[PDB]
Amino acid sequence: RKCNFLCKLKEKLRTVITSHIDKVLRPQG
Repeated sequence: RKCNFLCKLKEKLRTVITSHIDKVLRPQG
């Protein structure tokens, strides 16, 4: 929660803040 998907919601691959929730498979990658 902060902005939107691919940011701090439905993540992608990064670290913690942008790797927070994710679809479920891979927040940090």
